[PDB]
Amino acid sequence: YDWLKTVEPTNFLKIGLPYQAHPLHLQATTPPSILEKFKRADILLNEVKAEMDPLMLQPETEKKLFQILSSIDMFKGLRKKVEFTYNAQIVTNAWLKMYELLNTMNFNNTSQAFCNCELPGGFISAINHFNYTMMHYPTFNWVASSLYPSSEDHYGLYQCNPDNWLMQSPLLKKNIDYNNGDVTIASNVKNLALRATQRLTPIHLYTADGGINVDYNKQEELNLKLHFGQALTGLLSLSKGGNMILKHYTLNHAFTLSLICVFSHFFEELYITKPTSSRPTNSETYIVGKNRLRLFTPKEEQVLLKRLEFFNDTPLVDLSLYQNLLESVYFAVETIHLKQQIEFLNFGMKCYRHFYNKIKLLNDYLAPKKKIFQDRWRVLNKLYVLEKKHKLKLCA
Amino acid sequence: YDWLKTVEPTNFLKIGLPYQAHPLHLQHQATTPPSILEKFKRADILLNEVKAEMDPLMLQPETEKKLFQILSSIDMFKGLRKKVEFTYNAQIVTNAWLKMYELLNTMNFNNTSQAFCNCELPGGFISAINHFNYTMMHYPTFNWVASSLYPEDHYGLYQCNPDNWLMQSPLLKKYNNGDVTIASNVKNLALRATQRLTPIHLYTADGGIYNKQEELNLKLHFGQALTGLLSLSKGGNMILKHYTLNHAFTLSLICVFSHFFEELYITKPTSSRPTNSETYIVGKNRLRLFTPKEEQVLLKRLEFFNDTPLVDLSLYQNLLESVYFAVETIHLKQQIEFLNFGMKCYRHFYNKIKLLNDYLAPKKKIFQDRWRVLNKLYVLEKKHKLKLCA
Ligand SMILES: Nc1ncnc2c1ncn2[C@@H]1O[C@H](CSCC[C@H](N)C(=O)O)[C@@H](O)[C@H]1O
Repeated sequence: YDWLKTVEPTNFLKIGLPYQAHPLHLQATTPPSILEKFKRADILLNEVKAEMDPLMLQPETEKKLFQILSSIDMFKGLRKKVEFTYNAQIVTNAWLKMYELLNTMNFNNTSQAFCNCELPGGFISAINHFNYTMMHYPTFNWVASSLYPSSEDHYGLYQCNPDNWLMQSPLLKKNIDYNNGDVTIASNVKNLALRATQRLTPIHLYTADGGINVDYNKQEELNLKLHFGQALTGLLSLSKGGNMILKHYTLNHAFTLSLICVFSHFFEELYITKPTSSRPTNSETYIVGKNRLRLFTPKEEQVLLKRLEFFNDTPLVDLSLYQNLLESVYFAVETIHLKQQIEFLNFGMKCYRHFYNKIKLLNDYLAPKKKIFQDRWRVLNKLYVLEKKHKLKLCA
Repeated sequence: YDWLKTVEPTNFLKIGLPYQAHPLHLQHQATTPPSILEKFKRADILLNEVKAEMDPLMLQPETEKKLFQILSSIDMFKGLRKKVEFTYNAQIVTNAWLKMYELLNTMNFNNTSQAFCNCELPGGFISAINHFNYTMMHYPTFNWVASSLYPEDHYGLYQCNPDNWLMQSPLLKKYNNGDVTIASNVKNLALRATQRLTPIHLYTADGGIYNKQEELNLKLHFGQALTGLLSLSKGGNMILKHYTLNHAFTLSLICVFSHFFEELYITKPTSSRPTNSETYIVGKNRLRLFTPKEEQVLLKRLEFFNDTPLVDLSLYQNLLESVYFAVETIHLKQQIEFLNFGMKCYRHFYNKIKLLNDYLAPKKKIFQDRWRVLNKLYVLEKKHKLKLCA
């Protein structure tokens, strides 16, 4: 009915965080009152997220819920087009997300990528595709890692490029320095960053796209350690003047807020971002630091690695020293999560309610709206055919 | 905090349903549901979405406690029970008392004097009716029979009136334990009611065992319904407690009701908590009794119970529309707004409970003074008190 066509196209949400003049002290203390706003956001957003619980109780309705949520992905058809028409590889939704990030973030240099938690490899491939067709980089050097458990590389990007991947297979289990890619493990983060700086100087682009897979309303808290080792891997490897793209989620926990406060001292610009192709129904955010200003001191490295090693929830910094910054993160929360995500979660519920058994009919009603959003994406993020000689080597 | 200072009393919600002239045909065969059942499915999905919004607070008992404090803070009638109890010598002033009393004061029953109150313990419904009959109706004597799944009898109303109660203690397993999900007990209860009390002008049923609350209760509410319908005399009235009214069985049962009463309502008394889905189906002026077959078909329906509609729902479009409007008014609009309101109170006051109570106390008194003005109360004389053993 009406609601289905009035859908507004979404914007690349990009919220700058103000630069923090004072030096960094990793020390928590009496939290600033703004933390209360964030907890209200988290309660509210979990409330709206909790609305899909009844649907989760039976695998029948769960399946139909995710069909509906896939039906309101406004960009899925764009992936097939971009592959077929422009020779893009590994055109997952992450490819779209990375390519959109690279166009609108205007990075100074993306010619040397370390992509962490990358397993399929959309980010690498988008970076590759961007660097050749848009940045006209003579060559592209990259390294990647992903969690290789001793228990996936859907496109063969890992196995067809063993030199470019920094974790080790389960055949190297029992090695004293076995690095399975798990960035929740402090020694793996040291080793990964050491290994990257070795195959790659300088590293201009760090990306980290990891997420625990589980319950939906503890998602940020369940990922704090992963996302903290993601960040640490990047801050140990990224060169000065380098750039960082980290996948996050809701940003309401003090720890997350404190880690952003940490990020605030290392980059000249720092954005919380939500590409349009980042599914507005989820809480996923990408934290983007442009122009790394300086590297860790040996003390900062020690402390943060010790935190990752013996992890806990507590703020990394005194959060009341960053009132300005939390106000802008809160704006980002309000824009990305309390406004956009809640509306698109509500819209998704309304789609489930009215179409849970009429999936075909829902995709028929949205198809023109989908094309409008993919058209506008194609206008904003110019695409160019990638030359065979600059494809990635794929084994699948 | 304007959204606290413009809070206004709720209104008695009352949605008339159309009586069906067409002859009742109890269904033998499953049938293709009418498309309006989909809109009831959507109301159920939505109402469960908003209910689900409290799940995250449910997981950790620390925030669970705060949530129930918050829902207590927003219960606008919280102190009314005790005010009613002292001021007017009212008995068993549970919330069921207020609800039945409000029901009696709004629905303008032709007669409330020969009561069968089923699934009734501790006895607020009987008490409200006793209170209303003696202070408001002035019947010479009020005769009533009651039943309830054998105890809990928190006021000794059952212990002290063995003549009036139609279920039996476990020492009589020989037997009717007052479980209205058992067809034989339902028929038996009705017989017992019609023998101990002739005639029966008022039947009430207050039984209830969250996504499936309605569905978990279908059998119970069917038995409730059958017990009344098998014993409610002609011209008599019925008050049935329900919940969400979205399952096709429920709707089909309302359909059955529509053949037997001159008027038929879905109601949400203000003293029924606006945050829960509780409804009261009210039939006024029973026009006819079951035929023998209708009794056999319906009781057999309860004996080997399933979901399937009692009637062809597609022959009740009009009624079904009026029910939807009831669901729209009570559940999708009122109840969802009040749950939302509770969640908004939780977020802003989960740590400021005393403050929220301060904000709402003046409103709580205006709401309660309003209920007292709308449902006038008079002191109940001692010689008309029910006899209580506790
Ligand atoms: N603790 C951990 N350390 C490192 N990688 C992890 C991890 N837990 C999960 N991962 C990996 O992180 C990845 C996140 S999904 C990566 C998506 C990628 N941008 C794309 O091409 O689509 C998964 O492959 C998962 O196996």
